[PDB]
Amino acid sequence: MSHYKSNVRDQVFNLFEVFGVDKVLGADKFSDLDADTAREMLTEIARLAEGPIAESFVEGDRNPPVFDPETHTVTLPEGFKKSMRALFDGGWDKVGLAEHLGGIPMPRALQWALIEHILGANPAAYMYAMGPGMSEIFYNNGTDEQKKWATIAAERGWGATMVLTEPDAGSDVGAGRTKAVQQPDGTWHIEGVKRFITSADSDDLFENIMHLVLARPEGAGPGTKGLSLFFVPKFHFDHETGEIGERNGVFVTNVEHKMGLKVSATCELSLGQHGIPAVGWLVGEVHNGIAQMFDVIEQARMMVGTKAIATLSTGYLNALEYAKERVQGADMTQMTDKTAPRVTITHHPDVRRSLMTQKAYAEGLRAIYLYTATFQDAEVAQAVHGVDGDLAARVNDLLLPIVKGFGSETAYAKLTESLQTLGGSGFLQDYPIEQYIRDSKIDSLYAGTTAIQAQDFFFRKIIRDKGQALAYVAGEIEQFIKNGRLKTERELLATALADVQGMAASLTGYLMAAQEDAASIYKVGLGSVRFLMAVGDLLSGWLLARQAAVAIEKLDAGATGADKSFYEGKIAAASFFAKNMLPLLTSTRQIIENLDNDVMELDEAAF
Amino acid sequence: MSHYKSNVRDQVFNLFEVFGVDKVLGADKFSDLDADTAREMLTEIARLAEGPIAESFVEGDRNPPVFDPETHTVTLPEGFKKSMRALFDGGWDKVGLAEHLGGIPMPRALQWALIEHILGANPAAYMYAMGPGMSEIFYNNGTDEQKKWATIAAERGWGATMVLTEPDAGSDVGAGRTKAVQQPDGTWHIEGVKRFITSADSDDLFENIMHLVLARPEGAGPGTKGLSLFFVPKFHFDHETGEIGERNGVFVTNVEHKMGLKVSATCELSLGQHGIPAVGWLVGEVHNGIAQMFDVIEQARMMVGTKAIATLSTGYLNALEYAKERVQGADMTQMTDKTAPRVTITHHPDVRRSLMTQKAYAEGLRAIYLYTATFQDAEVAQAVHGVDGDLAARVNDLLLPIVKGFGSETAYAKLTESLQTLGGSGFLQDYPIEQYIRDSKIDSLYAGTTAIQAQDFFFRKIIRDKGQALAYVAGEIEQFIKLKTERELLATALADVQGMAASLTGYLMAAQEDAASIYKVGLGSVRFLMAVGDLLSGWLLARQAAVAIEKLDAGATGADKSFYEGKIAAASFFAKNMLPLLTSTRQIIENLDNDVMELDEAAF
Ligand SMILES: Cc1cc2nc3c(=O)[nH]c(=O)nc-3n(C[C@H](O)[C@H](O)[C@H](O)COP(=O)(O)OP(=O)(O)OC[C@H]3O[C@@H](n4cnc5c(N)ncnc54)[C@H](O)[C@@H]3O)c2cc1C
Ligand SMILES: Cc1cc2nc3c(=O)[nH]c(=O)nc-3n(C[C@H](O)[C@H](O)[C@H](O)COP(=O)(O)OP(=O)(O)OC[C@H]3O[C@@H](n4cnc5c(N)ncnc54)[C@H](O)[C@@H]3O)c2cc1C
Repeated sequence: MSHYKSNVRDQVFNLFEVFGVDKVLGADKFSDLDADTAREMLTEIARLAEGPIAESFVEGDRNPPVFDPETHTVTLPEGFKKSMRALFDGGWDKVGLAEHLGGIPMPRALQWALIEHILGANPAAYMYAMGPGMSEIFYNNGTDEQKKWATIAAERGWGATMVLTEPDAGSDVGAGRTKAVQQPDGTWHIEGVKRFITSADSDDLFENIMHLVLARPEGAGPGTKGLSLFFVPKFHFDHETGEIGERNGVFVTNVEHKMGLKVSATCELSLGQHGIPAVGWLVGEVHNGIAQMFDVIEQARMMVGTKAIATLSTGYLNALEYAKERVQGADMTQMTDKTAPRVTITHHPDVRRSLMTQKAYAEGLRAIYLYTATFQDAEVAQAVHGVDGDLAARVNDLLLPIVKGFGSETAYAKLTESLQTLGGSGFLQDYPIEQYIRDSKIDSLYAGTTAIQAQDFFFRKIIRDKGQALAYVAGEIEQFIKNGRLKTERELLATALADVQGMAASLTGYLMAAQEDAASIYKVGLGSVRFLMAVGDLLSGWLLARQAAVAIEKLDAGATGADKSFYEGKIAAASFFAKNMLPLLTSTRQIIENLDNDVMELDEAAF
Repeated sequence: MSHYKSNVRDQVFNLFEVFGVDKVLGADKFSDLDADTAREMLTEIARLAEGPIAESFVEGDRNPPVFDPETHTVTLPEGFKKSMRALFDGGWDKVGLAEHLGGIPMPRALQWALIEHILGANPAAYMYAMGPGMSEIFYNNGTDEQKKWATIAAERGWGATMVLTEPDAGSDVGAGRTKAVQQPDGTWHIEGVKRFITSADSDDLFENIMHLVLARPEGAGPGTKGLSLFFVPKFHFDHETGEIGERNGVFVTNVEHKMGLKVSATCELSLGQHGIPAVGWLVGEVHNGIAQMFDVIEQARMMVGTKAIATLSTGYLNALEYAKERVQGADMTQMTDKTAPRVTITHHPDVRRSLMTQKAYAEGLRAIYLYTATFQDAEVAQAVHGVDGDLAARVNDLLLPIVKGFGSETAYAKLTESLQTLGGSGFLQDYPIEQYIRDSKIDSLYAGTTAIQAQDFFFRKIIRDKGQALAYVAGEIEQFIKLKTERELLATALADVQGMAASLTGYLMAAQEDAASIYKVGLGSVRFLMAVGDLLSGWLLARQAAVAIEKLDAGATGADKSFYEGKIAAASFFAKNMLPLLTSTRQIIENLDNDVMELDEAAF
């Protein structure tokens, strides 16, 4: 079914009219890619997403993969594999890949806009297709000889996995017990059982799979510092030609039954447990595991956040299309009259409230991840923001937990409004929104839970950063607030910005107080997620207000037709968000300012 | 054990230590039911729920019902039918049923506490068991001759359905096109196609099904007031002996594929479309359909709210059990130390925040539906609250959309915390939370959407009521206010809710001169309903904490003491972390404008 509804219009609005990413197209790194070609690419992949890729969305959930425990392999439904081949045949598993690996150079902001369509149409299909992007990470961290293997893996389209989690080491990656035994010739034998590994087998989609495995070398120290990263291929291969050889000793031994995202095989992975060594090669031939793996984690966190946002967007557009056609009830101005005309439900206030809530968050979230991506290239950050490379890296690092944590939590919550808009029909599998909800629930968990996002945000991206990136962003919001038709929105933003600054000061204060009373640190934990969500709301309202300022300029200049309607919606979204979402941060600030440890002192038996 | 984790302790605490429902036990209608027996009943049905009822919770979802087009019937999984037999064999489908239909007289507050356990363990099992209760409603509204059939239906345990919805008439009940044609012999032939009918077929669970069908007699008016209610049995039967006769012309034509609650067969139901007439009997031989039907609707709305609350409770207790045993991470006071000992995750602040949020809403919601139920018996309301019958009915009517709307929305939202507590494992079908979420999503839709609940609440239960029930409840909150910090926070919340009510009232009355003003009522209606729910939750938790303080001062020990300590902590947490948000919501409601209504549809 054609469940997927795309929004290239909003993407191009952000990329060119708001952020001006076209400034760098046709110049330096992107010398061979112009704005017209970028638009055509977005339109092409959106068309592919709405057609062949979206067409197996239902099939993958209703006819999910089947595991053969004796072969340690998974069979995927044929319709989904056809969608994968459509993706490969169009070169879309090589989006933004380095030119020397066969890719088309482009800014990250354009790359994630392209990927959004796959994540909206069939997110597991993009996940299976992340191999080449992970081969590039292996390339960047590898020896000269390992770079040769990475080039083969990328050219041949091998799949890949990130292998961290164990039954007793999920959020606490440093507790992992999977071990690496050094061999005389410099290779390693990996031994352990890992859990919840995405794409650990993928039927016959690929020639090979590159497992990137965190493991502790024998006798290494404890914690994350003692971990190393290893290249562990499913098949041994000829390192010069790429010709596939003997099966390596790394076998899927279970596939989980999940709430959603069912077509993505989520696997228990056994290394060196079946009498065959799991041979691994030390990435870069250095012991720097968690640093190397965080290149992979950051990409995964960006993908998950963008996935949540893509899913909410098509959720909203499905609900909108339904509301426009569903006739139910009289206009509320006519409710007493038992003979009044029945109207389409977009006429009802609560439906317009729901739809505008969906719209504002979906479009605010789209702006967030594209804004985040403009700091992922130094050249783009310099051209559009005027910030140097170091600050740009700090700002991207600050925004990733917002994209991931705030994005995942918001999308799942607002999809509830999408389903509600359909009434009783929303509970039916006939419509895609119940699957959107199930497929999206994992986004608050995979690649680090929301709580982990919030702790990374505060401790690493603000405190350890000495507030530099946060002060930059705050300065940009302040400058927008300074400098008629958006006065009330700017006043509401000024209050929200002050609220967030108050929150940051309070949590910082609790951290300082921990010098004297260690228990005071618990208050940082108690408030960390609410703080992360508040910054997300602040950024959403700010970027929506920036969009409204651009929309006002285009309307003043004489926009007509569909363009005019688009711009009018941007003004309404920014105003609605500022008046209905931002004021809550004031109460949240007061709640955070009054946190106490009563709930930490309570006996566990009292719960 | 099973997926289902019950909480009789909290139920008894509410029923006896907080509301004092035991005052009426052993007296008048409840002469034969004492406190000890009520508690034993709760314990016994909780065991039934945790045992045979919960046993098929997974099976019903993984092996869902099948529609057979060769016979126009639905087949149910054997394990679930075994659970249903355990329910009937125990005499539980006659809980709160009138004594003359074979029931055990009891306060409604006890009845719903008992039903909570079935709704938490396998809610579709209660829905299939709603037959006798709907037969009683037929009895009460029926003629003397019909009362005899209703007695047969109840005694034989026939299934029953509520038949309102059509493809173009869901929320708008009055737009239905199903028609009724009177026959020479005084019966009626019903013709129409109805949608989203729960329990429309039930395999071989019952010997008959009573369909209660809204239909428009030919020549009748256009609105809901033009509707009449008809008794339409699946099988004809002997009106004196109950012997089952020929098939009546009412057939299921499909079974919907749903996100959850899969073992409850939700079907399109066609009347008089398969070659033979769907014979119906005018209920009470009077044309008063929507009024008769809302007896059934009120019961359904109480059921849905209690279902949502029951599901959140077992979701919370599953998450708590998991958190107590899951070891992950060092204590936050030892973040820096990578050599530090690993702890169970109840040690982590965000987990305790999550668990206390689940606890406070689950227990606050249980208090709300039990509180609501104390107004559903005149003698209980008199005994425990000192309120006459008329005010009690108005207060119950005021609270029903909160139980349903606030309960359904809150339960689904907070189950998100329950699943989150499990980490990645929460996403697995190996644990029950993911099914709880899917089964719960329907609660905001079935028996009136949240928006319909909010409109009923404001327009019918407050405005048309001239604010009397609301004034009563506000007066009880103000009396408790007059636990110092909690009472101060409750005073702010009460004032916030009163400000909200005044603002929405202004928008409604201003619609006389400016029609579009009414839209601001719709814009704020749901947020107002949820705010009142938060206020009631905070107030009732504070009342529980006040009782808990008294019991602790009197020397409570051991598990009792732990329980009482938890109530104090939940009341304080709720007042400090949930109630203040109502202040921002009031100011938002006070500044509602119609920009979103004036926007071109094309701009969305
Ligand atoms: C599984 C299931 C079980 C059910 N069981 C029963 C049952 O046994 N019998 C039965 O008769 N019904 C049953 N229902 C139907 C249910 O009771 C509701 O009447 C119906 O589901 C809601 O109407 P709809 O589905 O057509 O949605 P719609 O009426 O089309 O509502 C669509 C959207 O519009 C909104 N909307 C509609 N009118 C207004 C308005 N005036 N103001 C504001 N917003 C408005 C709604 O809130 C919703 O967001 C069931 C539903 C399902 C899915
Ligand atoms: C479908 C799926 C796909 C996945 N894909 C991948 C993948 O490809 N590769 C991979 O390596 N991993 C993967 N994971 C694993 C995933 O990253 C972990 O499940 C997740 O990060 C948390 O680990 P856990 O499940 O053990 O939860 P736990 O770590 O046990 O967490 C349980 C709860 O405790 C909380 N908690 C734990 N520690 C703390 C703390 N210090 N402070 C506060 N709260 C805390 C959490 O927030 C959560 O609420 C996947 C998971 C799933 C379910």
